[PDB]
Amino acid sequence: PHDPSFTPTQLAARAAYLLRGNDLGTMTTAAPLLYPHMWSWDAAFVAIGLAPLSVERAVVELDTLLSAQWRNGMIPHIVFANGVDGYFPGPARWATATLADNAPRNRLTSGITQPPVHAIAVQRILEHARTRGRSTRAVAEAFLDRRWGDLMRWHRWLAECRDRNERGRITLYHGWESGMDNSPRWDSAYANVVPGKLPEYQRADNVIITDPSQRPSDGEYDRYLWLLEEMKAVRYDDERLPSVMSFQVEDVFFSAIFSVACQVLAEIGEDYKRPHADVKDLYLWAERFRAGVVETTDQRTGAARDFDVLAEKWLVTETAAQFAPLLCGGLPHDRERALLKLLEGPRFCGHPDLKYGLIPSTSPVSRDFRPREYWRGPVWPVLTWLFSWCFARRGWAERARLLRQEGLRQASDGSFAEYYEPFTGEPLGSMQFSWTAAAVLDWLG
Amino acid sequence: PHDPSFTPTQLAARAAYLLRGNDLGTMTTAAPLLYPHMWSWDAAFVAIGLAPLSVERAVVELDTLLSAQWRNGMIPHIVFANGVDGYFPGPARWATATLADNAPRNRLTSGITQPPVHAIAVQRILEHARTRGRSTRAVAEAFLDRRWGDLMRWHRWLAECRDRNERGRITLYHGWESGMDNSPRWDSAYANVVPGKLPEYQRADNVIITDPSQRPSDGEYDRYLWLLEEMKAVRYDDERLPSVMSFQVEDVFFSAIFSVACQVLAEIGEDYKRPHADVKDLYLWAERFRAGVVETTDQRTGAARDFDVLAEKWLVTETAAQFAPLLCGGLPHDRERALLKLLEGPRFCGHPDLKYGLIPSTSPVSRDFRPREYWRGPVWPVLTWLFSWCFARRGWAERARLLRQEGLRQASDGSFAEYYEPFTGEPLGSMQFSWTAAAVLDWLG
Amino acid sequence: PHDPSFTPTQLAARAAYLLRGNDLGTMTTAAPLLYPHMWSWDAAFVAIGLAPLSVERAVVELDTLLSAQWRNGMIPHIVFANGVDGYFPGPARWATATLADNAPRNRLTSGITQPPVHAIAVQRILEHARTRGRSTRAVAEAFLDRRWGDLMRWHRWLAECRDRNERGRITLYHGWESGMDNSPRWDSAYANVVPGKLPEYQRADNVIITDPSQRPSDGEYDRYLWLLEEMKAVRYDDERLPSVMSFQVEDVFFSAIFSVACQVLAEIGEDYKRPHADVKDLYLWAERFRAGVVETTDQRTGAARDFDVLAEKWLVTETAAQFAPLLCGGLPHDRERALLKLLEGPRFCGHPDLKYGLIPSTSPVSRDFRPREYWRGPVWPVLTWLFSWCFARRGWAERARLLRQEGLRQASDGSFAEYYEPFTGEPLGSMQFSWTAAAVLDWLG
Amino acid sequence: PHDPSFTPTQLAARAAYLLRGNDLGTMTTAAPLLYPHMWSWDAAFVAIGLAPLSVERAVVELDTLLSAQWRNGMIPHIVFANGVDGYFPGPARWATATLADNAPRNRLTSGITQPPVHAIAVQRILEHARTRGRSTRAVAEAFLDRRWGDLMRWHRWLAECRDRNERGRITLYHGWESGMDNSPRWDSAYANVVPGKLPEYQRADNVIITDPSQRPSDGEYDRYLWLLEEMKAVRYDDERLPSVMSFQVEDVFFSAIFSVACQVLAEIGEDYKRPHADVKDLYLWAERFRAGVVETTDQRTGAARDFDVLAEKWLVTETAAQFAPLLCGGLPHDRERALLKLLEGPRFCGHPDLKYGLIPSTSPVSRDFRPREYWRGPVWPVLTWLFSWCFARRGWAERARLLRQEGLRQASDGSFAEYYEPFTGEPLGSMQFSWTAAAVLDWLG
Repeated sequence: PHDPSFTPTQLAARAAYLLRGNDLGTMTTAAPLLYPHMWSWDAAFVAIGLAPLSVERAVVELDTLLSAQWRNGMIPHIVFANGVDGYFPGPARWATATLADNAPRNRLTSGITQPPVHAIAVQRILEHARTRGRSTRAVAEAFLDRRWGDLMRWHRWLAECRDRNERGRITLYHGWESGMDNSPRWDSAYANVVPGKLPEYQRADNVIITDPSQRPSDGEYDRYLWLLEEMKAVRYDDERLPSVMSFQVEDVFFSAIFSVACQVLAEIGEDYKRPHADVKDLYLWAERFRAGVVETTDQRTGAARDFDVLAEKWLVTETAAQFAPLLCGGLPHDRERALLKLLEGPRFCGHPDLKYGLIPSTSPVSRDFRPREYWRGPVWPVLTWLFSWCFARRGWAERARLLRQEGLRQASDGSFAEYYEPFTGEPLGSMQFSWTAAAVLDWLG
Repeated sequence: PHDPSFTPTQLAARAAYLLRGNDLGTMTTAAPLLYPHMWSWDAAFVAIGLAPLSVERAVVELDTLLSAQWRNGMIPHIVFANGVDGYFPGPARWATATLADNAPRNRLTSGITQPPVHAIAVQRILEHARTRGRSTRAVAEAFLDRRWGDLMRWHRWLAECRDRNERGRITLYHGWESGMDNSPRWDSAYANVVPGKLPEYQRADNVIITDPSQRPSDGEYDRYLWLLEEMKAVRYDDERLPSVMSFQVEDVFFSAIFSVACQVLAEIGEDYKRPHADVKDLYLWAERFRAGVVETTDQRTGAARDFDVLAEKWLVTETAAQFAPLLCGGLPHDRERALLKLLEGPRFCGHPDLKYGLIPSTSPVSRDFRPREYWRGPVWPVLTWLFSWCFARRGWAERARLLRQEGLRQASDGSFAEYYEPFTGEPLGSMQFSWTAAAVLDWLG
Repeated sequence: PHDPSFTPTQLAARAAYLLRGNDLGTMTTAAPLLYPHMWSWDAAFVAIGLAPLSVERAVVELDTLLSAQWRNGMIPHIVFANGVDGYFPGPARWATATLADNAPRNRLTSGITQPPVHAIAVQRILEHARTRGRSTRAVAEAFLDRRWGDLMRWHRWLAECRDRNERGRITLYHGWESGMDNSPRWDSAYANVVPGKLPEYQRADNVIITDPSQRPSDGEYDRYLWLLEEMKAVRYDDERLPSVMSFQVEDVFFSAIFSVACQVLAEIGEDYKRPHADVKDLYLWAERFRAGVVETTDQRTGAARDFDVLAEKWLVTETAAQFAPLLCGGLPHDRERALLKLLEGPRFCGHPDLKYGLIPSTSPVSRDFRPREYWRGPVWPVLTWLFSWCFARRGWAERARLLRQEGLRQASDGSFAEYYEPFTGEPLGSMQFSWTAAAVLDWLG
Repeated sequence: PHDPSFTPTQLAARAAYLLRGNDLGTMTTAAPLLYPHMWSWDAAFVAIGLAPLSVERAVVELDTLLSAQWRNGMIPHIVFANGVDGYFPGPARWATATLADNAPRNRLTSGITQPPVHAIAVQRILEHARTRGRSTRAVAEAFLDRRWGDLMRWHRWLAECRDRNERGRITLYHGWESGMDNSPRWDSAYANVVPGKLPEYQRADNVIITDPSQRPSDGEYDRYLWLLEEMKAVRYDDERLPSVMSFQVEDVFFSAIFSVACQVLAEIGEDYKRPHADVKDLYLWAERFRAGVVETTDQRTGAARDFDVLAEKWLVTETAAQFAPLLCGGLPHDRERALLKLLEGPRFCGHPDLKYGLIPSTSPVSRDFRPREYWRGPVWPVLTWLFSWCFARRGWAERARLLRQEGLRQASDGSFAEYYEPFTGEPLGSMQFSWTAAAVLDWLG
């Protein structure tokens, strides 16, 4: 053609057609072949993408995910669909069914967690539900009665078992838990992970995604799998992990999300007359983690830093996670204006060569930047959506609209890619990525 | 709410979400519970609804339908999905696998046909394909190489076995073959069908659709099932049906569709360098049936009449089938202007009480009109789409746009109903009707 | 016939067509016949309306208004179009040309003021300009250079001459300064306005709007025109009005708008490197007037109260001005929930008879309510846009969107009415109202 | 920066803003500076542009034009705005006021004609009026009553005084009458135009458009202005022009437009019960001019040829005027397929360097092609709209839609240019061109 792009109605139709095609029945895979199981924070966004189409089916997505919740509250980052292959590491390597005392009985799950965006999904379902009338409000509200206690247990587990010293920051024991697997953020902590006798394995992800420049390297995967052996050797016991894991970092992006989530959950809890003590705790957590995020920021730029617990040192990198405090609030006026100038300037959204005015995962002027390699440079619709929605919540209506408009424009070819090359716009990663389709549907409300 | 309607992007998304949810794998049911199998002219419209979403999946819908084609060319009106129940009459009553010499080996089908809209689906797939670039044009074009000969056999069977005297009109042996089961069109022919020893049966359609005023009556169903016994007793042999069937009528609406279809197939055949003899025959048929439709029309109003072969009399009724000549062309200038005035006036689209300016299936001032009862009055999106698309083909751009706009407005509540009450807009029939969702997607291109 | 509403592009086109049709060259009349001159806060919304069409002409609109600013900083509420009559009271009745020491010389203006929404217009122009490229950005930055000093003198005149005791609320000397001429808010205050020898006059407004139920009474105009005589007798001198004016009320809605306008101007001042002393003054007024608004609020509902300076009494009425604190923030979390609940509940937006989910000027359950009568009941697009824009600034993205979407639906008949009957939707006041067209252009984008 | 294009509602608003900005009161200038008067076929498109905005003002536009009609029926191609200069040749140079027996008295006009697109404007007004209700319908029906006799005298003057031998083609006495002033179509004819003692002059057009590559040469203007002297020497007398004019060509594009215009007027005449004798005349001219167009056509491609009356020779050029028969129909099926194939192929719309799938005025492979130079290459929104509307009338719904969609994409930069560089998209000619704005308003609806 002369134009290979789609109209907004065509695009919304194709996006809904992808989400239904990735539906197994009660769960939606993050991707048809690359990720043929339910991932934790993908399921939350799939629920957002489904809320315009069927509030009852979006409630089901979350229902299915909470039924995989561990006995201590942890929401695992993968719920394995029964009998599916083609993804490594599968439940055999995790062995949580055998080893994890808190693992659920009805499901096969991984042994690590992922950021708590689930409250954001609940509010979007609620907002759609209130525009659809009496029968549909009842479905969302019944969900709240079924799962409020389980949402609380999820937030309580993060606040108490992953913030053991009440520092207002979430501790991670695997890079995978950040959702940003190979981010330059973790390079200096992964450098101190020394794999021992690691059992033989073959990769699956790079049989599907065959370009080596779009996925993590083989050395990187050996370390991801070694941390798994460490957790296994201790039967996934929370009390014992701090003493054995050779990867312990406080994730500032994860912490900022949790702050926002607690605040969102707190407001839902007020709107629907939930136990006062739960609401007060949620507000408590929301402020502790807001303050924890702010304690990491550079005094001049506002840029948030992660923290290496084993090294006892701030990790200074130039990735989009520096902008964590923009999501949760709490910076002094002057510092937040400096942080926004960093975001809008030539190190990020204002880099002269970007095809779209979107946020690259790593700054193109960082020595660590790689235009194609997963989290080392590419632009992700997941970050566009999250930043856009959080900005609207801060009251930055025009900034949020600009992100939403550039995201829709990048997505308008219908690739629904996992991520995009920052300079050429080339769709990279998995195509048919549920999460990208869900961003599009939410942006086209 | 204050407004229970959807935006165009929301509506297109919901429509695509319905079509994918009604997908069994290779076939799409006409409706989730009411019609849990593939119907012949529904599959053609589903292919149109799918062409914006996936040209390859729309090709598959047609591929699946032609694989059910009989050995003489007849496309049957139902392809039964294997192991499905909840629809009567199912393959056990038809018994075509046992009795029909021309029945296909790989499928269970009914023993009657349905209007040949399939060429229209092929052109829409082609038009979408040419806007999507080189790989997707190849998929549509390979379809044409696979199935051109089977499309020809389909049109050839209608022209030769259902127009045995070359009168330019299609003969039907069941009301179901018209697609308008209980239309007042057939009342005076059904009155001369006298059921004999008809084996016991229970209805399914009215266990699903429980309001008696939306479906045909019990007396009506006994006659539909009796004609089935007549066809069975003669093993569905084309040569023997004229001598035994107690229902034989020439369908003018069906004939007009066939004329249009031949013309559309002829033009495709020219564009893609198909055998010259096939194209010349298609143009031949297109003009024979155009002329056959025109031979039925009232000299003053242009209204087309059906013909009772057994009675040897014109059937004069006031339903939307009178407007058949508007679809295929061929009327003298003055007669077509009179036919359009009938369509736009108070007997149809201009009736003062219509909620939308759409075409009711039966004129609200006919003695036969029933606002709720299937084809005896309700407004159907299927007719809106067909009339709208045929009008655009005649060059009546503004008329086609007005139909398309009123149809989109009626559909904007998201019911995707089979048909709508003409006065209140109440959604009737099956909800989640594939065909209504496909009209919406095509209208929102 | 079936649906007298316009598509979004038809509506946007008709809105722009209206705004250009009300342009006299360098000023835009607020309405073709009823208000055939430039009104102050109307002109700010016209500028907002023009920013998507022409940044240059939107700057011109503000430049024209600021060229009429008084020498002490006041922006007068009417700038009269040269040689234009048909509005009363016209320049001859105000006599500011001959009496007022501070009046401008190139221009004929009124002698009172109106809410400082101008900072919001400037912000929207700048946001539009930033999306349009370098030439267009230069135009808006040059406007800032030309007018920043004038915008300051405007805010400083309000902060020092209308808040003479640093109470953080703006004192009005005329109901007209509030923009809600006949609101129930002022009835207690007006009843203590006893006119003496008031020079004869004939109204012009009810010659154009002849329905008496849509305009203020003859008795009300007598008090409006008498307040002019009191200011005239003292030559519009600021120092003397507190001694002679029979009408002195602190306006909490005006005050909240000023709080927001100061914060908006202060942030503009920071992004474009205006003098630090000005930015500091602007932040200090933002906070004082936020606090001054909150100090009026009802301890159970959070509803803001106006104050009668002469009687030293709080004015307790049931109008849209109660929601002032939602615009500028500042309420404790719990009272703000209560206030939103009053907004959304059965006394305002959730009232069961309302055609649209919009804010009535006066509550429909108030003894003071009148569905047709100006600010005593009707729904104003004016209020919708302001609340929608301010809610988005608060971070209430979904609330802002529901207001915007109901506004567009009420406007979709293309009447562009000054105000609308809350129960029936009937358009009231002047048609072709510039402000309504501007709101639509801004919402549609 | 990243994307200088406008959304559909922003674009529709800017188009309406432009059209109102070019309104002088009762006439709309074709462009602000370049064409500061009313041009005949421009004014018909402006009327089309205004019908969605105000049926009343669109009627006024046509009424103003028809008030300048000559006494023999000719509609002159320029109606001069009183006291306006800056265009040459102005009223003083034409001298129709003093020389022309048939010129109007209330008005100053040119002395030549232009294509009869007026019937199409009338049709679009009527279609808009029918959707707007009774008051608006009355306005358009009253226009018909007022002007039907004038529209007839217009078509009759063309049919009898410009087709003096009933050949079914319109004779032009000036290239300007064709609306394609410097098209290669006329170069052979112009080379036999030898000017004598031609009174001195200074061009105005290239003072506004100073780039010489976008306008006709000084040599061409000398021939244009000399043809004026030849008509002046004979006082614009129709009977005498055939004897004295050095330029006499039958214009096949003009003729096809007339064929369509007659058919459109004849159908208007039937729907509104105009005199049967007029309707009959209109149908008879529709057919004669259809046949006269077809008689010129190339036997292999179907391409229409203009005819040089003086030299008795067919003019064979490679311009968009070759596709005249597609507008009015009439070609045998096989030659029309060939003609569409030439339109869609590599010499016109399918040329590989074209930025948009639009029709260049001259084929890019022609020796005559010039990408910047007026009608010698550039793409005209004028042509797009006319072909798109006529294709839809032919029943070519998808072809019409692809033209419309490429037109909108080229217009989406908001330049509203007179014509566009075919390879780069650069806007050329006058910006703010009324006709371009009108096309956009009509396409967007």
